[PDB]
Amino acid sequence: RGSHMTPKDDEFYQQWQLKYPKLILREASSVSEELHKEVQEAFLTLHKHGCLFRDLVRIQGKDLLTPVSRILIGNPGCTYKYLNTRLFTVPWPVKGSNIKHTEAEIAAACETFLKLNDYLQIETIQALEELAAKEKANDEVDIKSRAAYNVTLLNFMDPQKMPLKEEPYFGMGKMAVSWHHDENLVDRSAVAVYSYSCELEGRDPDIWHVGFKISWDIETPGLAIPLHQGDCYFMLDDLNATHQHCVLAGSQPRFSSTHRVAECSTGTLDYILQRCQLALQNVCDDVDNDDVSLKSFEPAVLKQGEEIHNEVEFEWLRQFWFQGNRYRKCTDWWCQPMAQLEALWKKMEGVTNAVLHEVKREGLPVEQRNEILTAILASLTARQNLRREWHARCQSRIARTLPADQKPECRPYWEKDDASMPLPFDLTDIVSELRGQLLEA
Ligand SMILES: O=C(O)CNC(=O)c1nc(Nc2ccc([N+](=O)[O-])cc2)ccc1O
Ligand SMILES: [Zn+2]
Repeated sequence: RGSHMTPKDDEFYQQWQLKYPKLILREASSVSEELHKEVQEAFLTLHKHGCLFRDLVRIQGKDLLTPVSRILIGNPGCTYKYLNTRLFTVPWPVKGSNIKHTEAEIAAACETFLKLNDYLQIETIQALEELAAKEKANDEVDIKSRAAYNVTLLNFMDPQKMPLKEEPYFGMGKMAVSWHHDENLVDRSAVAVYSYSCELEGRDPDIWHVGFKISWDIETPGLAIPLHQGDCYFMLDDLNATHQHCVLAGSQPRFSSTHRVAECSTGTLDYILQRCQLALQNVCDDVDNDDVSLKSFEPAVLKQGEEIHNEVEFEWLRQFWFQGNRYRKCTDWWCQPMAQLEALWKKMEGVTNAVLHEVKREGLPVEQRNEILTAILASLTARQNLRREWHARCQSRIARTLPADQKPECRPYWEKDDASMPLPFDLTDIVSELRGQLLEA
């Protein structure tokens, strides 16, 4: 059968060198006590203020509430999509980007994890330099970029509060997180983790461990790495892609800060605002009224506009409001941006209404009319399916049982009897009519 290796095994060390060499462990001895206290106190400060939340993710089309409470901290305006859920950063005091902040204690913790982020980056760079030197024996711009952590994901779980899955392949026992890869990260980027634990043939069940295995491979024995207070481990160059990792629950609670280079080419506030302004170039912008007039009705421009319409609504507005008043407990940073994004979105609703108005114009030849329909039919259809999915998710039995502050909100939403909106929430009657437009031709 399957098996795993711990420092109690003679083969454990040689197995580490020959099969998991890009995995680096740094014990609490290598971390200053002054930094140790600051980070651990920051963990409990965020826990005391209730800044850690369990997420209502969707996996394989099934609504699941994660056993691990978590929070995202990182650069202002940055996001990390994980398990189809876009987490928004609680900002930390990056250089020349001073924040109005959150509550005073919460701001200290974010600065603290920024300080921890700086230290882990330095260790990662040295580790990557040593890794490259060893390979050379047997560019430097890449090493800095692959260690340039932009966000950290904090997690907390109390095993005593959760009724746990057994590890299925190597008998590693109870799991807090199943085998997986850390996704949505820059290619070959390193991951640094700070483990904060609290207080026989096989691994110790009471001690927290991180598991490791090769992808597609349960014949190679896995590694169970015990984690104590202040232990740090690093997933170097391509370990995260070639190997899977899991978390093995101990007996006591445990915090962890996992620092990542999030891939955010389409996941920043600056990126999405620029996308919104690209869509609104097709609108006469003298005044912000309800008489939306479009500069061009070219199918290519219309298709790009309605795609951006979906991106801001579903990847940003509905993602943000599905988590409810979660960040308001932590920071007010995203309040104005989400108001601005919602304002930009409402104008695009007028654009769509303008596009539908032009389609039904009397002096528009069927040649040009069908062209517009072919350009926007896919975009409007997805907007219909996704609105149904998000509306259903906000009313699922699991969702209705959440705490009031974390209750999902299907925002934006408006009843059919609402005249403040140019278009209704349900588009099926429009979609069916538009589909029949191409059928009659
Ligand atoms: O706590 C520790 O010691 C180690 N932390 C982890 O293992 C850990 N990784 C995660 N990564 C991840 C998973 C799925 C996806 N996705 O897009 O699907 C993206 C990223 C998520 C939660 C986690 O607890
Ligand atoms: Zn992970």
